[PDB]
Amino acid sequence: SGFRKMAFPSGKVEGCMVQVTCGTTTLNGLWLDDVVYCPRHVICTSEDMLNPNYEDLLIRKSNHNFLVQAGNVQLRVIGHSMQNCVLKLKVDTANPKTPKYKFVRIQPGQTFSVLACYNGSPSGVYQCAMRPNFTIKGSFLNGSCGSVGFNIDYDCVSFCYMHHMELPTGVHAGTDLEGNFYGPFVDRQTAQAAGTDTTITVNVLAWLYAAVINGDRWFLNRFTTTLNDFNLVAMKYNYEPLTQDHVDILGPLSAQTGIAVLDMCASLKELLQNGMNGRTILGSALLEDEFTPFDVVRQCSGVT
Amino acid sequence: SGFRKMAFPSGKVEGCMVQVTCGTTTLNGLWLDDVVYCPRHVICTSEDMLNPNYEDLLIRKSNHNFLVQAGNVQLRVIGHSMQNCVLKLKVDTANPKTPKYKFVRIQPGQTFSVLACYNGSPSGVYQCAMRPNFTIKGSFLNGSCGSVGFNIDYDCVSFCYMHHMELPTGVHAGTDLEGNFYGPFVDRQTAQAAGTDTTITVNVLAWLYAAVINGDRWFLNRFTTTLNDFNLVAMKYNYEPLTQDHVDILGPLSAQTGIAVLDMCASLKELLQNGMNGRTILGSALLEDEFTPFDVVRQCSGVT
Ligand SMILES: CC(=O)Nc1cnccc1C
Ligand SMILES: CC(=O)Nc1cnccc1C
Repeated sequence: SGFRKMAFPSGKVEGCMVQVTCGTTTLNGLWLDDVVYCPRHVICTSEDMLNPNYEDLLIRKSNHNFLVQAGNVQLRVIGHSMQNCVLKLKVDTANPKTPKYKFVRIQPGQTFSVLACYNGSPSGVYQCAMRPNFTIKGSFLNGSCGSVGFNIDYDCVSFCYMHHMELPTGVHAGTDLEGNFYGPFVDRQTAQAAGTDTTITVNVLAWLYAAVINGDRWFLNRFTTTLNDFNLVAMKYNYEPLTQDHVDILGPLSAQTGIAVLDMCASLKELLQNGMNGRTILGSALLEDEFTPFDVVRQCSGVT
Repeated sequence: SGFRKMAFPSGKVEGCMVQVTCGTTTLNGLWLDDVVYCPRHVICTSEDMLNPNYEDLLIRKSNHNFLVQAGNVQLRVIGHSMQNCVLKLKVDTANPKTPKYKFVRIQPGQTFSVLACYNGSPSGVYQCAMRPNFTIKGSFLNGSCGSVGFNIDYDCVSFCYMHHMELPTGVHAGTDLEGNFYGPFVDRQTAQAAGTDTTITVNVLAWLYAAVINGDRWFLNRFTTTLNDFNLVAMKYNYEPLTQDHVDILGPLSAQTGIAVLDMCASLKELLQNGMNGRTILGSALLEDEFTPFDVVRQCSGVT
């Protein structure tokens, strides 16, 4: 019992983290096989970042201008290409610690572990979600770019995020490992305002199921609702619409707890309309939306 | 920018996790050099746990009754002793992945990363604190016992916690790596009620400093207070007393932000008396007390 914001174990990903230096810019790279992945803005001065032409900036760079370091050993760079907003540096040595991995582009509402790195050295690991506005609310200083977001399925690391940008609002934008930004964000020091950070309704429900499973039941009410009726209230509260798909996804938690998804929705409805009145749920004063249904099942069942 | 509940990278500790089986009981062990540490209740049936005599239970156990597995390779057990509430199984092979490590007994209010394991396999990593009632609010199922709590100082893992007990209230008790329980808890399925879970006042202040540093300033007020005056209010709100030591510990955050500790206290005072009024601080509706001043400095500065 007890329910905690839980990152995947970082070990497998620690073994992939290198330091990438181009001129005076140092950030983090992901070393998988004989490729090192890093943000392409490693080639930018902070001045460049105002209006960078990455193809043009790149012409002035050779393999030997990319200094790649794993621990205190330098990797030889034998090739470089730009894929979207990432650089792929071909090194002459396949990472001996390469885990089984995939590159996956996650949907808004999907959670993942971030291994925050500085100079290719891990500082910590936290759990995030891809927000519906395709931002993430990370913890990232200067030098944290190239820090990656991942899921582990038993022994296979699915890389879903590379850290690129702080927005003027101190939220975060980055890419999948093909270099494509989540959302409409760009690797440029320009006006970039996030849209509405809506609450991930299915995640809140998953977490209400987690709460019931761990003995926090005070918010279970006598009401049910409909998808359409619940959704009117969701809209009003900047909650994502709930789909039949979300309901199906919650089925196993519905099954285990014997609370119909729509009854739980009616509980969530009342929590929205009526607030917490100073009570907590799993030690939170707000409705947590950074546990997926899969996160809840995993943590409630003890998958490894 | 952005501030996140951040565990240390788990890699170094993943490399230490083994499966300990005694008869029908399987839980987690910590393999450091040629010793495997696990809770002594590995030798108990759930029936034993009602009133176990561990010395007597132990007499009926030999080295070969302790089945230790690292990945899918069995370790040969060549000795066993009981130290307080842990077993130390001497194995014939020193863990090749033994990191630099210490055993440290932490104080209430100290935070640490937990690597939750099942059958010696890591499932996740979260950040906890030793509560003032010497419980922790973990996430632990059956088979999670022997999961450890740690800090990393650069490359040296300080092991501070081994998981032992769920209390009937679904909070957690365990030992340091010398087998001594935090608090008055015992490895017995008996009535064990925790005392007052008071808020770690210095940790809340550290986190209010973190918030100011990350642009959440709305709660900064025009008031100051005294230790004695603040403490009257702390008492009333089940907050730990604030000591001059706590003030000194917060000095560097005081320095960096230019907010005197006592002014921040006067801010905290008002937050207690007046609540959040539906506002959040670093995306929390309650005052977070599981970041230490050292946690805040680390995460705000980017130590690795
Ligand atoms: C270009 C950029 O945004 N770099 C960055 C990323 N994350 C956190 C802080 C910073 C300065
Ligand atoms: C003896 C004991 O308390 N075992 C345990 C520990 N942590 C979580 C769940 C359980 C059943």
